[PDB]
Amino acid sequence: PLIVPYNLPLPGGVVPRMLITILGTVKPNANRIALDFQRGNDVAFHFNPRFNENNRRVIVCNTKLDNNWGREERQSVFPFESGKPFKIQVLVEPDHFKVAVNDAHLLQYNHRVKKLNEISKLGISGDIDLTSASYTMI
Amino acid sequence: YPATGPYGAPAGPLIVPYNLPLPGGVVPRMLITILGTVKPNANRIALDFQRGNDVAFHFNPRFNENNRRVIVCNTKLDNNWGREERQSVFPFESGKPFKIQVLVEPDHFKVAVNDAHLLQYNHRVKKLNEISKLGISGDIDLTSASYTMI
Amino acid sequence: PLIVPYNLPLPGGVVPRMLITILGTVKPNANRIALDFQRGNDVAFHFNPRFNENNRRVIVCNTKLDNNWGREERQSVFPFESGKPFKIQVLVEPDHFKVAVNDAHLLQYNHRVKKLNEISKLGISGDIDLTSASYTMI
Amino acid sequence: PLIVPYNLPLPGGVVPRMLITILGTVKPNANRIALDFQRGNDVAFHFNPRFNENNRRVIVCNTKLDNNWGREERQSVFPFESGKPFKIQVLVEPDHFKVAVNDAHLLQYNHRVKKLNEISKLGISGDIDLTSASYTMI
Ligand SMILES: OC[C@H]1O[C@@H](O[C@H]2[C@H](O)[C@@H](O)[C@H](O)O[C@@H]2CO)[C@H](O)[C@@H](O)[C@H]1O
Ligand SMILES: OC[C@H]1O[C@@H](O[C@H]2[C@H](O)[C@@H](O)[C@H](O)O[C@@H]2CO)[C@H](O)[C@@H](O)[C@H]1O
Ligand SMILES: OC[C@H]1O[C@@H](O[C@H]2[C@H](O)[C@@H](O)[C@H](O)O[C@@H]2CO)[C@H](O)[C@@H](O)[C@H]1O
Ligand SMILES: OC[C@H]1O[C@@H](O[C@H]2[C@H](O)[C@@H](O)[C@H](O)O[C@@H]2CO)[C@H](O)[C@@H](O)[C@H]1O
Repeated sequence: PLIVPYNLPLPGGVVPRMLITILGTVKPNANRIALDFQRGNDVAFHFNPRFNENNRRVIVCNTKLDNNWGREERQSVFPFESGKPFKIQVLVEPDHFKVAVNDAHLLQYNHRVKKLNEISKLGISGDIDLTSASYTMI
Repeated sequence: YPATGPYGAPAGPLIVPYNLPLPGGVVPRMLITILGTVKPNANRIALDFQRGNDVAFHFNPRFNENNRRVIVCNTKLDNNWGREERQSVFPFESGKPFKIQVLVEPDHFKVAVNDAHLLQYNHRVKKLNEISKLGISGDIDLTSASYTMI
Repeated sequence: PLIVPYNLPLPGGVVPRMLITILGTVKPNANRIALDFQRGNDVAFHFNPRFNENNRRVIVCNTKLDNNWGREERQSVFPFESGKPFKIQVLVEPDHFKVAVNDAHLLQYNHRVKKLNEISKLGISGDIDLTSASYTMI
Repeated sequence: PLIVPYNLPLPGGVVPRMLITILGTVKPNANRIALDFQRGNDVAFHFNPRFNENNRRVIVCNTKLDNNWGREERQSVFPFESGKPFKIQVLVEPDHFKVAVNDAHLLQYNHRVKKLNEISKLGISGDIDLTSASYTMI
């Protein structure tokens, strides 16, 4: 399959109506998953499901500017399950990313990095086996 | 030691940690003067210029960060510290008087220590008028703390 | 009166069966409150109700060793209301602190700083007017 | 060549007298390089040269425990150049990791993670073209 950590090129950027689809299986005893949309020295959009933060599951979203993480956005909705298949979809709008897991709307993160066109890679890491990493331009 | 009376809210003594009120906030050509003595065995000193829930300008002499002396400047937007600015020139010395001056300019804060210029810090918080207070903490005995326009 | 931020001295430390009681009033439009149990250059126990993190109220607890915050322990129970009087009680046990607000038990925080006898100072700050800070030894 | 980010498996963990060698070339217009010795959910040893942090080059070393970085150790000795090859070496000792660049000793980093045998993985990342990554005992 695809090896983790995995890089999905997005040369010529993210653009509105774009749909990133990530399919795979969560490992057993999973601790974490991360999607990292990168722009140059920054991480425009960090989607980080955490399977155990003091015995809560939480999704944390944020932006890294060079070495500094910004304001954390925390969500408790968490459809992943150890040892189970998943589908993560990221829809790009003008003002925000929208994220769905297992065909159901989960969250939105407003853009902090504005130059969408410069977002050139998606890092996919953590305790997953990856089956596919692809995107749709509608 | 708290001074009550008819001239305003109860006032804290000149003992660390201390808030120096800045009514009107800050404006260019403002000059803050701070006099005191560094305690023996100082670990740290800090100046914290505050606006609402942010620290617009944090000036933080550290006397041992892994056996180096370093001044760290930064900004805190409510719970988040941003890009650190580190400098190595460190005039302070344990058990020694000092004078810190902060001149406000439109582009930046200039900081001078013992009559000689030390560093510049560009404004990340732009609404200078909103900067309400100045925190002064750490391992210093404090002697005076005041502002005047120039 | 008591001026905020206030230092309550605990010379000779914190000791099992000790119960700290802080009375006061939350200011209008409060943003934050903080209790900081200090030890030399460390904060052995920071208890930090925040009135707005991304439109949630959360109590954040942690320990600061010199310049580093450790693992956050987050709790969403939050009895404080803007403009209303409060009571914070902190009971010291051999293995943890217990915290209760307005007579309702809130949480436990396990000691990370083990030398309880060196915890000299309790800092009380944020958007409050303070009426009394005292403790009982039982 | 090999593709960044990359995990060098360290089967049977690290153990004194292990010598890890990494060859590559710094990219033009570098910003960062990172070595991440991993144990479960932690980074035992992060070695992070930075080509421009407020117009200063610096190497930051640290340990990550779940989501928390501890105390930073900053060194200003920096032997890397944009476009230039390099040979990074890491010698494991009982008390610390010793690091050499282009066969000249650079720094030490005391162990914070003590169970060396659980350090299962070394992560290589940043603005480089990784040629090889291998180890051997000495
Ligand atoms: O300590 C290794 C770690 O540092 C993080 O950046 C730090 C930075 O060095 C410090 O100056 C700043 O104030 O705090 C940052 C957040 O911990 C990097 O983000 C991380 O990638 C590591 O390199
Ligand atoms: O953990 C106590 C500590 O939190 C700091 O803010 C954190 C914040 O909770 C976290 O979500 C963010 O990503 O990291 C921040 C920097 O550590 C507060 O700034 C500090 O005052 C304490 O309250
Ligand atoms: O940036 C000023 C701010 O620094 C915090 O400490 C930093 C420290 O300088 C850095 O090396 C480490 O990697 O991250 C720490 C936590 O953000 C202090 O805790 C805080 O008091 C301020 O001084
Ligand atoms: O926010 C994304 C960023 O979080 C870092 O972890 C935070 C942690 O969530 C917070 O509770 C604590 O106070 O500060 C940590 C350091 O910023 C992760 O380490 C990083 O990997 C990202 O996931």
